[PDB]
Amino acid sequence: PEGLDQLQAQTKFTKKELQSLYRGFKNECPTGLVDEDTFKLIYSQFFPQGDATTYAHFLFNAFDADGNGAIHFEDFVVGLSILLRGTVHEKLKWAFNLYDINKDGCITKEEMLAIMKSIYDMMGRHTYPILREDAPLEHVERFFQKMDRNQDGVVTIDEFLETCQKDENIMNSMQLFENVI
Ligand SMILES: [Ca+2]
Ligand SMILES: [Ca+2]
Repeated sequence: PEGLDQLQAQTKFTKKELQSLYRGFKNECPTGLVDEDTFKLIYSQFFPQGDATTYAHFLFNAFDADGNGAIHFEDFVVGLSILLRGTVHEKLKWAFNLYDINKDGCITKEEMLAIMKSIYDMMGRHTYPILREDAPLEHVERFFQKMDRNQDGVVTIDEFLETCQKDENIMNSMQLFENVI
């Protein structure tokens, strides 16, 4: 059908790259539509060992567009644009949205604690001797003390930006750590 050329018109890509991203979605999910459950199967294939189950759910929230639980290849191609054609700013927004799934739109050292636990349970790598054992607290503590501050108590995209912007190497490290995920 003309569902192809049409999608291309919306997205900002060439009929070539468009037909490419489409095939990938058809090769990784020759079913038609995608669902939360599937999203898990995807991250599972690229990361079988470990958990990734909790973080997988959070990932879904990142995608989608004010819709229900059923997604498609479109919203997926668009995201690709955010990652492909997107500077650190757009990324900061995408990463910030991930660190949040509950109501409201603010962050807190609490929600951050649960996030660290998820990544901690996912860390299935630990070969070779290692001294440091575990301490997901000191980290979330320095991050909140460095960013969180205003009376609002909770960190918002603003407070977040104010930090990641006037940052020196803090949020920069976060990106390096997120690069793996
Ligand atoms: Ca929140
Ligand atoms: Ca705050």
